[PDB]
Amino acid sequence: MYSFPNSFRFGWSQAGFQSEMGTPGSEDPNTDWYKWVHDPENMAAGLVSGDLPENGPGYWGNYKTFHDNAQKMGLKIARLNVEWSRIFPNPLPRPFDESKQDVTEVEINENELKRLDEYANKDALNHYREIFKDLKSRGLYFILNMYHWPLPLWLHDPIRVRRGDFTGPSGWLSTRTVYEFARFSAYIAWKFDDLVDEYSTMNEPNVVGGLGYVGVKSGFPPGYLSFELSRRAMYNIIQAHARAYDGIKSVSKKPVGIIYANSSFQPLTDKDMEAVEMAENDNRWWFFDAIIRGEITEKIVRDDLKGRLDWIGVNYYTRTVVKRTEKGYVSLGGYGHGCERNSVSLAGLPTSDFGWEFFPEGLYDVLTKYWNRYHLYMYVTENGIADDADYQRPYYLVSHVYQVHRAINSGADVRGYLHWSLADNYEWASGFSMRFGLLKVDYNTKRLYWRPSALVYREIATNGAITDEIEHLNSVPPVKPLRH
Amino acid sequence: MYSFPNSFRFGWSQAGFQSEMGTPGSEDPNTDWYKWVHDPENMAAGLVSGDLPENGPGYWGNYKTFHDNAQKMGLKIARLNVEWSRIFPNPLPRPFDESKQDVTEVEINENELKRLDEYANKDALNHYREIFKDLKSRGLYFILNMYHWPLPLWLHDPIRVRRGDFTGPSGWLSTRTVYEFARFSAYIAWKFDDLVDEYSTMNEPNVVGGLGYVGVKSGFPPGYLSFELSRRAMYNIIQAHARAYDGIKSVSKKPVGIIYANSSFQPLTDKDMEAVEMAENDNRWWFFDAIIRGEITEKIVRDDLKGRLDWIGVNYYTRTVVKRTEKGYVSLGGYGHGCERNSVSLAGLPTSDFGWEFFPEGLYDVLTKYWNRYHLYMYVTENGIADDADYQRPYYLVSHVYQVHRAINSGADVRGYLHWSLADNYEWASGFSMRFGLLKVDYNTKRLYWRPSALVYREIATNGAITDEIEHLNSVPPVKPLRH
Amino acid sequence: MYSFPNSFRFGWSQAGFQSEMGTPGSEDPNTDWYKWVHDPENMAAGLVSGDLPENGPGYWGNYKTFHDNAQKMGLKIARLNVEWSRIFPNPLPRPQNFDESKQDVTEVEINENELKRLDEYANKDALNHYREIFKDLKSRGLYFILNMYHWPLPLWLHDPIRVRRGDFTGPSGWLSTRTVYEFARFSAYIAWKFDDLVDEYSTMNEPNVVGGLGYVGVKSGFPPGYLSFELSRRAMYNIIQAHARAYDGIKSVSKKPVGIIYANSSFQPLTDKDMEAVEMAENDNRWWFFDAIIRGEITRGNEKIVRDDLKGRLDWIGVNYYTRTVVKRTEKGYVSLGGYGHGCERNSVSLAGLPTSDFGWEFFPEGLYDVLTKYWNRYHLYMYVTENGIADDADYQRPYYLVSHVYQVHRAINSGADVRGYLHWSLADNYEWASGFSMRFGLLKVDYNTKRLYWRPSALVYREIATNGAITDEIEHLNSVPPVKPLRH
Amino acid sequence: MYSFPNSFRFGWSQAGFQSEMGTPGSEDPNTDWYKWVHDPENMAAGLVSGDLPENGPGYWGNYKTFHDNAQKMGLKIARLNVEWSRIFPNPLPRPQNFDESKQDVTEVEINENELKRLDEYANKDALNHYREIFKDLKSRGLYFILNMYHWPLPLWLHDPIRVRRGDFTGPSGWLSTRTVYEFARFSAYIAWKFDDLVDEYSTMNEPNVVGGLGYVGVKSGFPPGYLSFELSRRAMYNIIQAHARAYDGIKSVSKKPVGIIYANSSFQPLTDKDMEAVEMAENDNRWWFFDAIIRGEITRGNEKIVRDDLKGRLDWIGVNYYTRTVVKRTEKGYVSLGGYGHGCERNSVSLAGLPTSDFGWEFFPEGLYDVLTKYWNRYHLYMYVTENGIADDADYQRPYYLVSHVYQVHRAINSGADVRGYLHWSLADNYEWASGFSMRFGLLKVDYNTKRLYWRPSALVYREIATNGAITDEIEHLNSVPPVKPLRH
Ligand SMILES: *[C@H]1O[C@H](CO)[C@H](O)[C@H](O)[C@H]1F
Ligand SMILES: *[C@H]1O[C@H](CO)[C@H](O)[C@H](O)[C@H]1F
Ligand SMILES: *[C@H]1O[C@H](CO)[C@H](O)[C@H](O)[C@H]1F
Ligand SMILES: *[C@H]1O[C@H](CO)[C@H](O)[C@H](O)[C@H]1F
Repeated sequence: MYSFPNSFRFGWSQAGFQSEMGTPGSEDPNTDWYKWVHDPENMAAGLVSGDLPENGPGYWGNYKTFHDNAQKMGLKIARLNVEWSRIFPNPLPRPFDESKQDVTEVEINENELKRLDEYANKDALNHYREIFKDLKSRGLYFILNMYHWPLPLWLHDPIRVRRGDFTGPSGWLSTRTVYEFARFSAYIAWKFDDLVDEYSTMNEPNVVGGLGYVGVKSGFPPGYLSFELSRRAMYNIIQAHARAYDGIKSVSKKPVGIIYANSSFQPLTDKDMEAVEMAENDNRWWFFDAIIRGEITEKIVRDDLKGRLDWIGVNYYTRTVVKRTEKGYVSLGGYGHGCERNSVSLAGLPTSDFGWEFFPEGLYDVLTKYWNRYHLYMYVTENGIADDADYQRPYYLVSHVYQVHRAINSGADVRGYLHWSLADNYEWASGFSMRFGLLKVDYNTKRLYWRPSALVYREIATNGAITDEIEHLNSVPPVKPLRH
Repeated sequence: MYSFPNSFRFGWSQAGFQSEMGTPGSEDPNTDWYKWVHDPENMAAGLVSGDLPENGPGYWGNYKTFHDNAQKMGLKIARLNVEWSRIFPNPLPRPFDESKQDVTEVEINENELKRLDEYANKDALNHYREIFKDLKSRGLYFILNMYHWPLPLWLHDPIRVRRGDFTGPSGWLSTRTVYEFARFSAYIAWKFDDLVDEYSTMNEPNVVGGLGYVGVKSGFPPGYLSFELSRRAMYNIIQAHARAYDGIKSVSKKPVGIIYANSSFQPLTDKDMEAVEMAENDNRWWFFDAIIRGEITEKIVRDDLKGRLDWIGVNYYTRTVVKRTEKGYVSLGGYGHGCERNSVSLAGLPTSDFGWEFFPEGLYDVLTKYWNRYHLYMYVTENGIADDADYQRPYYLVSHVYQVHRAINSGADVRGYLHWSLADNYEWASGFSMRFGLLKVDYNTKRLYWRPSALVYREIATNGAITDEIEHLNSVPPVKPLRH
Repeated sequence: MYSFPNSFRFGWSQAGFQSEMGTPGSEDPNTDWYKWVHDPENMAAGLVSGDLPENGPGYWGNYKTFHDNAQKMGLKIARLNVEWSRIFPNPLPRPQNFDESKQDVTEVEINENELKRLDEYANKDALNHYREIFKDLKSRGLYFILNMYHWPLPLWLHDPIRVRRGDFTGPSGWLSTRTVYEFARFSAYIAWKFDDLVDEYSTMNEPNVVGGLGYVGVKSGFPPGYLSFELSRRAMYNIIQAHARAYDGIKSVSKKPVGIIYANSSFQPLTDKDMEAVEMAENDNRWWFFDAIIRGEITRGNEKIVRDDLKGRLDWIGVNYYTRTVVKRTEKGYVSLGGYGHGCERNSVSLAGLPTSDFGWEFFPEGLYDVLTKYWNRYHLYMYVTENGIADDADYQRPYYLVSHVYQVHRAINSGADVRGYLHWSLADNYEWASGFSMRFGLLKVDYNTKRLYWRPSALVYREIATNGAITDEIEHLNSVPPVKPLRH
Repeated sequence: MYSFPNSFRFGWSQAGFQSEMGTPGSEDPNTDWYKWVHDPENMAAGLVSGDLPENGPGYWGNYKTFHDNAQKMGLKIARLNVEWSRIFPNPLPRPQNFDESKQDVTEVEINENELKRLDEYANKDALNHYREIFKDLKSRGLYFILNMYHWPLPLWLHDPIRVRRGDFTGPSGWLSTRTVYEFARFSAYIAWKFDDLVDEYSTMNEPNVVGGLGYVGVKSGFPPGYLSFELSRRAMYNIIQAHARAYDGIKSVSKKPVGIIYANSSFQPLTDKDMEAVEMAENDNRWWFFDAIIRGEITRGNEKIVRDDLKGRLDWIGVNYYTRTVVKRTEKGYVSLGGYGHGCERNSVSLAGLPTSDFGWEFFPEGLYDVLTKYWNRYHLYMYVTENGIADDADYQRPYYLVSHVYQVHRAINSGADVRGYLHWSLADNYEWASGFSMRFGLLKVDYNTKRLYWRPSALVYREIATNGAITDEIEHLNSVPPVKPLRH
C-alpha cells in the first residue's frame, strides 16, 4: 500500500475550449483559437486537423453527467477555467500608454468592476455559476483557472499576425492584452469567490509563447516564426500573471497560483549534467525566478513582479534528454515527446498515441526540484496519456501517482493529483484523435464510457491510496505485445 | 445494458494440477502429468517447458485468499476438480475381464464404497472438504468435476508408453482405467454430495485423446503417435463417462454433465459450408451422439451409453477455419488457434500471448448449435485469454459475455459463465508463461493482484449485466497499437 | 523478357544543389535555399533538418567518379541542371523596357548583343567547371538533357526569410515578374553557351512543387514558407510565363527540343463512385498547367482566356513519378486521403497493405502506366520518365521498386505511348532538401565522411537492365510487391 | 578490398534429396526420409509440413541449367552427394564374416572382387545419370567435392515409422552395425566408380544433426523421431565408426583427400562469468566428435579409451555455420538460452537486437571466425566452409549475410587458418526437410510450378565476389548488420 495524507485530493483538470462545445447552444465562435482551426489555409497546410471544436464532448450542456461520473469515481478536486471570450465577446472601450514596455500596476476598484459588469455576458456568467454550483455540490474542491489559451478575437486576430500584419489585435504581443487580462481576472474572482477554493491565473504560458512563435509546425496561433516576438510574448505574459495576481488579491484572500508545462531534463551520458542545469534554467527557473523573486532581463529586480505566487501547478508528461554542445546544449529526438507514435523510444520504453515516452521518474524529479528551490506547495495539475485503447493508461496512472507519493515522502508539499483528463476532448491542432480521457467519449452521441483505467482510478481515489491489489501497475507497460 | 436472468451465475473454473501446488506441503508427485513434466528427455526435447507445477500459485494452502477475492469480485459459481491421485495415491487390488472391449456395467454399492474408503487418503479428503466448505460459505454455487487430465501413476506410466512399451499401466488405453474411474466418481460423490450442486464427470476428454496420441508436438502424455490408439483412448473415455454417470447417480440425485473443448468451425469461402458440417461431425457430434443418443462405431446403438448426460459444459476460445478438399476437409493455419503469438491473424484480428485469434461470435455459434441439436441446458465452463499485460482481456471478457447474452436471447438455456481463470496457473506443457488470470500471480510470493479486467468482471458480476458504462468493450481490441 | 526499343535509354537524374557541394571549394552560399537551410529560426522550428548541403556528396569535385560508375552500370542518358546562382552570384542591371507592375510578360527580347553583355557578368570559373563536367559526361556516351532550374534562386532574386516574415519589400522570388524576365535571359544565355554539348533541354523541374510547398504546404519547410492561397496562384502564374519566355529564349539560340519536368501522382478512386473525383483532381493538379503551356489556356483573375504567347511552348514532357493519391468525392468537390500514397507512415504498410518507403511513400507501380498513358492520350507529345525512385538506405525494396516501374514503362510503350527513356532518381544519395541527408535515394550509397560511393545490390540489378536494354528473364520476378511479412508494419 | 588467395574457391553446396526431384522420372521413393514425409500420422501431427520432395526444384533433370547459372556467377567449386538409395534401392545379401551383436566395427574388408559383386546390384541408370551430371559439372571448370551421405538411408536399411512406433525388430538405421558395414562398402564403391571425376571426398554431412534431431530434438520432425538419450548415443557411436570405415574404404581405392562435413554453432558466453560454460559446450557438441575420428579418443559404456581403428581418419574439415548459441553456467553444468542464435522468432529481432531470418536464426557473422580459428588451433587440418547461408525469400538480409560471412573467412585466413573455399547454401531454393519448401535459401529463386530459376540481387553480389576473388570496394558496405528499423520486430 501507498497511502496519501488525509487531506490529499485526487481529481482531474480540463479546459473550456477543449471540452465545453458539442451540445447545441454551446458554440463560442469568438476566440483566436476558434478562428484559427476553421481557417481554410491552416486546414490545407495541415497545421490544424480539420476537426472542429463545436463537435466536441459538450461539457457546456452535459456537465451534470461529467460531475456524476467524477463523484462515482470518488474524485474530490477539479480544475477548470472560464473562457474569457464567453464573458466578454465584444471589445471594451480603450482604457494607459500602449508604447510603454512595462505594466507595473493596473488600478482596479469597486467602481471599475461595476463598469465592466455592464459589458459582461450575463447568460454565460449564469451558466458558469450553474456549472460550478453543481461541481461544489458533489464535494469537489474547486481550483479556478483564468486562462487556458484562447483569447477573445477582439484582442487577437491570429490570421492577420500569421500573415505578418501587426496593425491589428496582436494578442500577447500587446500590453493592451496584459491590462485587460488583469481586469478580467479581478472581475471573475469578484463574481465567483464564494464558489472558488484556489485560483490559477493561467495554464502553461510557456507553451503559448513557445509554440505560438517558435514551434510553428505545431499549428498553434498565431504561428509567426520569430525568436524576438516569442520573448516579447513571454515578457507580457509574465507581467500579465503578476497584474492578475494583484487583481485577484484586491478582491479575495484565497491562494493564487499558476500552472506550467514541465519536462524532466535528463542527461544523455554522465558528461551532460551541466546541460541538464542549463536546460532547467532556460525552460523553467528563468520564468519562476521572475514571478517569485522578481528577477528578469540587463538583469534587474522588479518589485511589482516579486512574490506574486502562492502555489505551483505542475503539469508533467515525459522527459527531455539533453546533451552538452560547444555552443550550449541540445535536446535529442527519439526520447521524451520526440518519439514515434505507438512504438518504443531509443531507450526501449513504450510511447503513447502521441509519441510520448513512458518515464514516470521524471515527475519525482520535477516535484522535488521545485520544492527545493522555492518551498511553495504544489498540485500535480496535469498528467495523463493519449491512449484510446486503454493499453498503457492503467500503468501510466499508477506509476505517476506512485512518484507523487515518493515526492511527499521526501518532504515536498504536494496536495493533490489531477489527472488529464476526466473525458476525451478536443486536442488543439491534433483534433479529436488524441484521447486522454479516463472516460471514452462517443462524439456522435456524447455518451461517456468507463475505460478500465477509470475503475483503477476509482480504487485509488476512494481509498486515498495505491491499494495492495493494484500495486503491480507501478511498472512499465510490457513492450513485447505492443507495436514497435 | 445487457441484463442476464436473475438466476444466471458468473464465476470461474480451475484445475487441481494447474493451481493446487506451490505452497509447501501441497506436492502431489503421483500422476502421469507430474512424471511427464519432470522427465529429463521430455525437457531436453522441449516437449515440456521445464517449469514445474510444485512452484505454482498454491491454491492448496491459499484457497481462502482465492475465495476472498472471488467474493469481492461478486462471483456466485465455481467449478473445480478433485485430483484422483491425491485420494488414491496407491494401487487398488485388481477387481472383471480385461480383454473385453466394452464396459457396459460397473456394479457399485454401499459395501464396495466402504471397502474403497479404507484405501482413500484421509488427509487429502479432509483438506478438500475444508476447501469446499470455505467455498460454499462465500455463497458460491459448486460444480464439482471428477477428472481434469492427470491419472494416478499406478494407472498410467506415460514414459513407458511414450517409449512404445505397452506392458505397463496404460491410462485410457486400458478398460481397467474405465472401471476404476467409475468407482472413483461414485466414491467422491458419496463423500461430497452434501457440498456439491452439480457434477461433471470430466474436462475436455477430446483434448486428452487428441493431443495425447496425435498432436504429439503439444507435449501431452503419453505422446505416442497413433491414429489407432487415439480412437481406442476416446472409446474408453466415452464408456468411462457413461459408467461414471451411473456411478454418481447411484449415490446422488443431482445433475451430471460433462465439459468439452469446442472450436467454432467457419468456412474459408461460401463454398465451404459442407466442410463446416463434416468438421462439426468429426470434432463434436460423434462424441455427444454417443453419450446422449448411444450412437457409436459398424454403426450401433448401445443402451448402456444412451441418455447419460443432464447438461453440457461449453469450453470455448476461438474459431477454426476449414475448407473443402477432394478427400474431405482441412483446417487452415493463420486463423483460430494456429496464429503467431501477439500478432494478427490472416483476417486482421488480434491474437493472444498463445497465438489464439479474437473471435467472440464463435461462442454464439457453439452455444446455439448445441442447443438446437440436443436441448440440454449449458454452462460456459471455460473462456479466457492468455494475456499477462491485460491489453486484450477487458475486450475479450465483455465481448464473450455479450455473445452468451445473445445466445440466451435466441432461446438457448445457458445458466452461467465461468471465466478461465480466477488467477494465473501452470499451463501444462507451456508452463507458467501463459497467464489466463483475472488476477496476476507473483510466483515468488504467491501474492494475487487485480488486473484491470478483474475490476471490469466485478462490474459485470455485481450487476448481473454488461452495464452501460463498459459496453464499449464489446468490440475488437484496436490492432494498430498492438504488435503485428 | 521485356525488351525496350533500340533507341530507348536508361539513365539517371540529379540536381545541382542536392549533389554538387561536399568537396573543398564547391560551396555556393548564394541561393534562397542555402540561406533557408542555415536559418536559425527554421532550425529551431524543425522546418529544416539541421543538415547542411555543404557536407554533401561532392559531385562538383568528384563528378568523374560518378560518371565512371554510371558508365560501368551501362547508363546512356543523364539529366542535370546548372545552378543559376553559380553563374550569376551578383545582381544584374535593372533592365531596359520593363514595367514591373504589368501582370503579363508576353515577350522578352534577347539578341546577340544582349547575350554578350550578360556574358560580362557571368562567373567564368563556374562556367568553365560546368563545361568540364558536361564534356566528361558526353565522353562516356551519355545523352544529355540539360535542365535550367531545379529550385534554388540567386539570393539577389529571392530573400526567403524576409518573405517568410511577411515583408514583401525585398527580392520576392516567383512573386515578381523581374524573376520571370531574368529566368528567360538566363536560359537563353545557358543554351547559347552550352548548345554544342546538349542533346535536349528542360526549362524547369517540378514548378508545381515550388509554388505548392512554398506557399501552401508550409510544414514541408520549403522557402519562403509563407502561407497564402493567393500568393501560390501568383507564383504559379509567373512560373508558367517564365517557362514560355525561357522556351522562346532557348529557341532563339538553339534548334533542339525544349521540354519541362513536372511532379506527378496517379489519382485513384477510393470507391467506384469516385471516378469523377479523379478527373477533377487531374484537372486541378495536372491539366490546368499543361493546357496553359501547350494550348495557351489560362485563368487571369476571373476569366478563361487564350494567350498566344503561351500556346505551343513545349516539345516533350518529363514525367516524374513516385506513388499514387487516393481521392474521394465530397459535396464541395474532392479530397485526398491519408494512409495512401505519400501520406503514409515511414517503413510501414499503407491502409491498402502496401509497403511504404523510408519517406512514407506507398509502393504503387501501376500509377506510372496510368500517368504516362494519360499524358499521351491528351497531348501526344513524347515523354521521358525523368524521376522515379525510392528512399531506401537498406536497399530492401528498391530492387522491386526499380524492376516494377521499368516494367510499367514497357507496358506504356506497348500501348502506343512515345516514351524515350527512363531516368532513376538518383545515381547516388544526396541532400533531400528540408529532410537533409537521411533520405537516401541512390543506386549508390554515399559515405558522407569520405565521399566514397558504394553499389547497392539494386545498382547491380540496374546494370542488368541497362546493358541488356531489357528486364531479362533472370530478374523478372522483381516485377512484384516487396513481401510485407518480413518488413516493419 | 578484401582479397583471397589465388587458389581459394567460391561455390555452393547442395543435397540430393533436397534438390534432385521435381522433373518427370526423377522420383526416388526408397528412403526413410521419403517415407517419413509422406506419412499420414506425421502429417496430422504437424511433424512434417505436408510438402513433398517430388514437387521440388528438379536438379535431376535440369542440372545443366543449374550449372549454367553457377558458371555465369563465376563459381569454381561445388559439393554434392550421391543418394545411396538411388544406387542400391534393393537390399544386398547379408554379408560374410559379420557378427551383428558386436558393438565395434574395427574393420570392413573390401577388395576388387567384392566391389565387382556389389556392381551386380547397383542401379545402372542411376549410376550413368550421376556420371552425366558430374561430367557436366567438371566441364564448367568446377572443382568437385563428392559427399557420400546427406541424411536419407535406403528403406531396406531403415524403416523410420516402425522405429518411431517403438518397434526395434526391423531395419533400424544408425542403431544397427549392419548400416555401418554397408556404408563403408557403399563409399568404397562410389569412390571406385567416380574417382576420375572427384577432386575431394566427404564421407558425411552433419552426422550430429542426424543423431541429435533423430533421437532427442523430436519436435523437429526428423526420422525416426524416437525420444531416447541412450539411442542417440548409440546412433552417434555407430556413425563415428561408419565414418572411419568409410575413410579406409575410400582410401583402399583412391589417393584423394577424405574429410567430413559437420554442423557448427559459435558458443558465446551470456555474461563474462560464463567462459567455462562455453568450453564445456564446445567439448559436448564439437571436440568429443573430432577427438574420436582424429585422435581415436572415445567413450564406450563407462571408460575413456583410444581406438587405433578410429585414429587419424580425417584429412580436412567441412565447416557448416549459420549462427551462434549463447550459453550460461549452471550448478549442474551449462544451458543454452532461447532468444539468441537458432532459438529466435522468425522475421524478428533477437534479445540482442540482431535481425533474424525466415527460420528465426540470428545474424552473427563473427561466430564463423570463432569456429574456423578454434578448429585450426586444435587440429591444424585445412578446412572449407561447406555450408553458410540464410532463409530469406525476399532477399532483404542475404546481401549483408553473404558479404559479412565471406569477410569473416578472409579474417580467418589472415590469422593463419588454412581455409580453401567458401560454399554458399545454396545455389537455388530447395526442399528444407520437415519445413518443406517455405524456407528458401537460394541465391536463385525457384518457381516450383515451372522449375524456372531467377537471380536474386544477392546472386549478382555473389557474382562480384567470385569473379574478382574478393569483396570489392564497391560492395564492402555490405559487411554490416542489415538495418533493423525497416524490418519486422
Ligand atoms: C496539457 O496537455 C494536455 C495534453 O496535451 C492538453 O493539451 C492541455 O490543454 C495542456 F494544458
Ligand atoms: C481449457 O483451456 C485452458 C487454457 O488453455 C486450460 O488449459 C484448461 O485446463 C483447459 F481445460
Ligand atoms: C523529385 O524528388 C526527389 C526525391 O524526393 C528530389 O526531391 C528531387 O529534387 C525532386 F525533383
Ligand atoms: C545445412 O542446413 C541447410 C539449411 O538449413 C540444409 O538443411 C542442409 O541439408 C544442412 F546440411
